[PDB]
Amino acid sequence: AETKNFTDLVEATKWGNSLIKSAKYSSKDKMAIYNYTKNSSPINTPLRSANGDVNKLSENIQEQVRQLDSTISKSVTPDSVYVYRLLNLDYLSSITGFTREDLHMLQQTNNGQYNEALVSKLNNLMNSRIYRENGYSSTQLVSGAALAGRPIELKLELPKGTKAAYIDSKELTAYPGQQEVLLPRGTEYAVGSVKLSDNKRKIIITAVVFKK
Repeated sequence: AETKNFTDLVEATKWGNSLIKSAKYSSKDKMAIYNYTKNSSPINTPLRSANGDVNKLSENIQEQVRQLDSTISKSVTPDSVYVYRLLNLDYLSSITGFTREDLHMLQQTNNGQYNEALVSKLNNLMNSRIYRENGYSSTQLVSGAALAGRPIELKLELPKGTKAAYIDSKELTAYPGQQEVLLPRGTEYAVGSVKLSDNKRKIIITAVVFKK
């Protein structure tokens, strides 16, 4: 079936609400998602340190991880869909072969426009590679909704039927209006390409997420 891609806030909300409807969230579900949106670091950092091994976490964080895992599992995407994640350049600081000086030169833009050869290097260094996030992954259906512009847009194709929570409702997120979709911890994506935007003022990394 077709992949969905949203630019209209009203249509993204309509689509997203269909996931919320299907999940039948409990009061605990709501609390877990809201608290995550407020303050993700007490969960994110340990999960990364533990390389995803919940049995290494503190008791309070283990309970929170079992909870958020369960909450997200309550809905799956009803269509294949793209979601977006706007990132600062330090996202690239762990890309093998992309050196600190590459990064330094990258951020030395020409009036906001990025160096095409360096973006070409990035494509050469990231294409066909799988990257994994051991924490949860925060993404949005509408790129830049309620957010300031950033140098990098991670454009992620989610398979139909993969676990995903749409959380842009006022009792679920401390940051309404972002059209946020929350993905399971341990999300993996395989990068297809790294290209410059319209503008050359944005770097777009297009990737495909493995179904979970």
